[PDB]
Amino acid sequence: GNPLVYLDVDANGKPLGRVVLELKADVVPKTAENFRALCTGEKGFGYKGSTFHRVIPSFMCQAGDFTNHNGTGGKSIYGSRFPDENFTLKHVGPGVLSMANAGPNTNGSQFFICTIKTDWLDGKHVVFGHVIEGMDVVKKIESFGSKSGRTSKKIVITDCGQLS
Ligand SMILES: COc1ccc(OC)c([C@H]2CCCN2C(=O)CNC(=O)NCc2ccc(N)cc2)c1
Repeated sequence: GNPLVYLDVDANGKPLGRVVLELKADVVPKTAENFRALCTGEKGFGYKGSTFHRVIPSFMCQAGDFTNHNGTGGKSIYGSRFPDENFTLKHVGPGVLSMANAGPNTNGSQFFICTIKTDWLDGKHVVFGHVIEGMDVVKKIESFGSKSGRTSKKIVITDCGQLS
Protein backbone atom coordinates (compact mmCIF):
# COMPACT_ATOMS: atom_id res chain seq x y z
CA GLY A 1 0.00 0.00 0.00
CA ASN A 2 1.37 3.37 -1.09
CA PRO A 3 2.23 5.56 1.91
CA LEU A 4 0.12 8.59 2.76
CA VAL A 5 2.16 11.34 4.38
CA TYR A 6 1.37 14.89 5.52
CA LEU A 7 2.93 18.33 5.69
CA ASP A 8 1.47 20.92 8.06
CA VAL A 9 2.46 24.32 6.75
CA ASP A 10 2.73 27.81 8.32
CA ALA A 11 3.12 31.23 6.70
CA ASN A 12 4.76 33.75 9.04
CA GLY A 13 3.77 31.51 11.95
CA LYS A 14 0.10 31.26 10.95
CA PRO A 15 -1.16 27.76 10.10
CA LEU A 16 -2.29 27.33 6.49
CA GLY A 17 -3.45 23.75 6.94
CA ARG A 18 -2.35 20.29 5.86
CA VAL A 19 -1.10 18.88 2.57
CA VAL A 20 -1.61 15.12 2.26
CA LEU A 21 0.51 13.28 -0.29
CA GLU A 22 0.29 9.79 -1.75
CA LEU A 23 3.75 8.36 -2.42
CA LYS A 24 3.80 6.04 -5.44
CA ALA A 25 5.91 3.28 -3.88
CA ASP A 26 4.39 0.94 -6.46
CA VAL A 27 6.26 2.78 -9.23
CA VAL A 28 9.21 4.39 -7.47
CA PRO A 29 9.81 2.55 -4.17
CA LYS A 30 13.27 3.99 -3.47
CA THR A 31 12.15 7.57 -4.05
CA ALA A 32 8.92 7.07 -2.10
CA GLU A 33 10.78 5.50 0.83
CA ASN A 34 13.19 8.42 1.01
CA PHE A 35 10.37 10.97 1.19
CA ARG A 36 8.39 8.85 3.66
CA ALA A 37 11.29 8.55 6.11
CA LEU A 38 12.13 12.25 5.79
CA CYS A 39 8.53 13.01 6.79
CA THR A 40 8.62 10.79 9.89
CA GLY A 41 12.12 11.96 10.74
CA GLU A 42 12.90 8.39 11.83
CA LYS A 43 16.54 8.53 10.64
CA GLY A 44 17.20 11.51 12.91
CA PHE A 45 16.71 14.20 10.28
CA GLY A 46 14.05 15.33 7.82
CA TYR A 47 11.54 17.94 6.72
CA LYS A 48 10.23 19.11 10.09
CA GLY A 49 11.05 22.79 10.49
CA SER A 50 12.34 23.38 6.96
CA THR A 51 10.93 25.83 4.43
CA PHE A 52 9.44 26.32 1.00
CA HIS A 53 12.37 28.39 -0.29
CA ARG A 54 11.35 28.83 -3.94
CA VAL A 55 7.72 29.43 -4.94
CA ILE A 56 6.73 30.53 -8.44
CA PRO A 57 3.07 31.25 -9.25
CA SER A 58 1.65 29.22 -12.15
CA PHE A 59 4.60 26.83 -11.82
CA MET A 60 5.42 25.12 -8.52
CA CYS A 61 6.27 25.27 -4.80
CA GLN A 62 9.73 23.94 -3.89
CA ALA A 63 10.97 22.81 -0.46
CA GLY A 64 13.11 20.31 1.39
CA ASP A 65 16.49 21.92 2.08
CA PHE A 66 16.80 21.06 5.77
CA THR A 67 20.60 21.31 5.83
CA ASN A 68 21.43 24.72 4.32
CA HIS A 69 17.92 26.22 4.30
CA ASN A 70 18.47 28.14 1.04
CA GLY A 71 18.07 25.74 -1.89
CA THR A 72 21.62 24.42 -2.11
CA GLY A 73 21.34 21.58 0.38
CA GLY A 74 19.43 18.63 1.75
CA LYS A 75 20.35 14.95 1.81
CA SER A 76 18.66 11.58 1.29
CA ILE A 77 18.29 8.71 3.74
CA TYR A 78 20.76 6.75 1.57
CA GLY A 79 23.54 9.32 1.43
CA SER A 80 23.98 12.79 -0.02
CA ARG A 81 22.46 11.94 -3.42
CA PHE A 82 20.73 9.00 -5.13
CA PRO A 83 19.95 8.00 -8.74
CA ASP A 84 16.93 8.89 -10.85
CA GLU A 85 14.82 5.80 -10.24
CA ASN A 86 12.76 6.05 -13.43
CA PHE A 87 10.71 8.57 -15.38
CA THR A 88 7.56 6.45 -15.62
CA LEU A 89 5.22 8.96 -13.96
CA LYS A 90 4.72 12.26 -15.80
CA HIS A 91 4.14 15.85 -14.70
CA VAL A 92 0.49 15.69 -15.72
CA GLY A 93 -0.99 18.66 -13.85
CA PRO A 94 -1.42 20.56 -10.57
CA GLY A 95 -0.75 18.45 -7.48
CA VAL A 96 2.13 16.44 -8.91
CA LEU A 97 4.93 15.72 -6.40
CA SER A 98 8.40 15.48 -7.95
CA MET A 99 12.09 15.56 -6.99
CA ALA A 100 14.13 18.73 -7.47
CA ASN A 101 17.68 18.18 -8.70
CA ALA A 102 20.91 19.66 -10.01
CA GLY A 103 21.10 17.44 -13.07
CA PRO A 104 20.88 13.69 -13.66
CA ASN A 105 21.14 11.44 -10.59
CA THR A 106 21.33 14.18 -7.96
CA ASN A 107 18.21 13.50 -5.93
CA GLY A 108 18.56 14.51 -2.30
CA SER A 109 15.65 15.76 -0.22
CA GLN A 110 14.47 18.78 -2.19
CA PHE A 111 11.07 18.38 -3.84
CA PHE A 112 8.34 20.40 -5.49
CA ILE A 113 4.58 20.37 -5.80
CA CYS A 114 3.30 21.54 -9.19
CA THR A 115 0.52 24.07 -9.58
CA ILE A 116 0.25 23.50 -13.35
CA LYS A 117 1.12 20.79 -15.86
CA THR A 118 4.92 20.99 -16.13
CA ASP A 119 5.49 18.67 -19.08
CA TRP A 120 8.95 20.08 -19.90
CA LEU A 121 10.22 18.41 -16.72
CA ASP A 122 9.26 14.92 -17.94
CA GLY A 123 12.35 12.75 -18.22
CA LYS A 124 14.40 15.19 -16.12
CA HIS A 125 12.69 15.10 -12.73
CA VAL A 126 11.44 11.95 -10.99
CA VAL A 127 7.72 12.15 -10.25
CA PHE A 128 6.85 10.11 -7.16
CA GLY A 129 3.45 11.16 -5.88
CA HIS A 130 0.55 13.58 -5.82
CA VAL A 131 -1.63 15.72 -3.56
CA ILE A 132 -4.52 13.74 -2.04
CA GLU A 133 -5.89 16.60 0.03
CA GLY A 134 -4.96 20.23 0.56
CA MET A 135 -4.61 21.80 -2.88
CA ASP A 136 -6.16 24.85 -1.18
CA VAL A 137 -3.08 24.98 1.06
CA VAL A 138 -0.80 24.58 -1.95
CA LYS A 139 -2.61 27.49 -3.66
CA LYS A 140 -2.06 29.58 -0.52
CA ILE A 141 1.65 28.78 -0.58
CA GLU A 142 1.71 29.58 -4.31
CA SER A 143 0.10 32.96 -3.63
CA PHE A 144 3.10 33.94 -1.47
CA GLY A 145 5.60 33.33 -4.27
CA SER A 146 6.92 35.58 -7.03
CA LYS A 147 8.35 35.43 -10.55
CA SER A 148 11.87 35.09 -9.14
CA GLY A 149 10.81 32.38 -6.72
CA ARG A 150 11.46 34.57 -3.68
CA THR A 151 8.71 34.20 -1.04
CA SER A 152 6.89 37.14 0.53
CA LYS A 153 6.16 35.23 3.75
CA LYS A 154 8.24 32.65 5.62
CA ILE A 155 6.70 29.32 4.65
CA VAL A 156 7.55 26.55 7.12
CA ILE A 157 6.71 22.85 7.36
CA THR A 158 5.93 22.90 11.10
CA ASP A 159 5.08 19.22 11.33
CA CYS A 160 5.09 16.22 9.02
CA GLY A 161 4.72 12.48 9.25
CA GLN A 162 3.01 9.35 7.98
CA LEU A 163 -0.74 8.71 8.05
CA SER A 164 -0.65 5.16 6.63
C1 LIG B 1 13.68 23.21 -16.29
O1 LIG B 1 14.10 22.83 -14.97
C2 LIG B 1 13.78 23.77 -14.03
C3 LIG B 1 13.63 25.10 -14.42
C4 LIG B 1 13.32 26.07 -13.48
C5 LIG B 1 13.19 25.71 -12.14
O2 LIG B 1 12.90 26.67 -11.21
C6 LIG B 1 13.43 27.96 -11.53
C7 LIG B 1 13.32 24.39 -11.73
C8 LIG B 1 13.19 24.23 -10.17
C9 LIG B 1 11.62 24.07 -9.94
C10 LIG B 1 11.37 22.79 -10.74
C11 LIG B 1 12.33 22.09 -9.79
N1 LIG B 1 13.58 22.83 -9.94
C12 LIG B 1 14.81 22.39 -9.77
O3 LIG B 1 15.06 21.23 -9.45
C13 LIG B 1 15.91 23.46 -9.83
N2 LIG B 1 17.15 22.92 -9.30
C14 LIG B 1 17.50 23.18 -8.05
O4 LIG B 1 16.82 23.93 -7.34
N3 LIG B 1 18.64 22.65 -7.66
C15 LIG B 1 19.18 22.83 -6.31
C16 LIG B 1 19.33 21.42 -5.73
C17 LIG B 1 20.48 21.06 -5.05
C18 LIG B 1 20.61 19.77 -4.53
C19 LIG B 1 19.58 18.85 -4.68
N4 LIG B 1 19.70 17.61 -4.18
C20 LIG B 1 18.42 19.21 -5.36
C21 LIG B 1 18.30 20.50 -5.89
C22 LIG B 1 13.68 23.43 -12.68
